[PDB]
Amino acid sequence: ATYLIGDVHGCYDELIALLHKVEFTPGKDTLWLTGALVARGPGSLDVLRYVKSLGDSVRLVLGNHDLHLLAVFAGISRNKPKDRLTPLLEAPDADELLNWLRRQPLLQIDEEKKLVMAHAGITPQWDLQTAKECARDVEAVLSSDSYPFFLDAMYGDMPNNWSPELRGLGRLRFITNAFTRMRFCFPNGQLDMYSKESPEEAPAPLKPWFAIPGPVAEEYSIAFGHWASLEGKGTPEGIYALDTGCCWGGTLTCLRWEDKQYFVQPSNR
Ligand SMILES: [Mn+2]
Repeated sequence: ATYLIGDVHGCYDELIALLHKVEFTPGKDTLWLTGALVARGPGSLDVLRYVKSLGDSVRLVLGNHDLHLLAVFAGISRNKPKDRLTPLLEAPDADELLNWLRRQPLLQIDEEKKLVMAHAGITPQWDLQTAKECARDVEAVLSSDSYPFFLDAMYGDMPNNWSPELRGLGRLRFITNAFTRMRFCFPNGQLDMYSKESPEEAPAPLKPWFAIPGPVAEEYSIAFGHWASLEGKGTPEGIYALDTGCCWGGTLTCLRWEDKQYFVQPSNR
């Protein structure tokens, strides 16, 4: 069986309870995770240890909070108390865990399921080939010895319009924003980096990225997390918003792909 779970945010207890609910069995089952494994919840260390231990039985994409953790680990950004990352950062195996984390993909594709996963979704300005190339480019910088330099470069809100002519810092910043921070688009597909509200409570003319027809969403199902205020509702057919706010007191959601059956674990906070 194939299980997809939204943002875990250090909610180790809930993640394990949900996986026991569906009797998740590595070697028979595969787990997809939308990213943002760490921060805010209490058990980022346990979560990272477990997800890494799953090996090929898990397909992860990196989210914004995962990249922020890597920035903190590398001395690029300051640790925020509210993220509750200190046990993980102080762990004797922190090097092993984070060197594994930074090597994980930004994008997962299963052609037989016609299923695409990324943390924030797929911008309507990307076709599939472009999404693949951009994921590969950023993954190449994250997997390199020089990854702290990219992490430092990644911060910024412009450019917010994709073009194949984008080069350098702006290209990497846009790619990172599209994969890990995207929510709302302008009608022409341009990213808005500021509004984080639910679609109905958003100011015009902003629309959800998935409300603009894109070449990928026309051919593939897309699963994503990130957008907690969405509450996993309000999406079109073929779009799966899995982040239901576990660390914020909501729920952890798990979708079984074969029958599109949902399983929910209440938050413990
Ligand atoms: Mn999140």
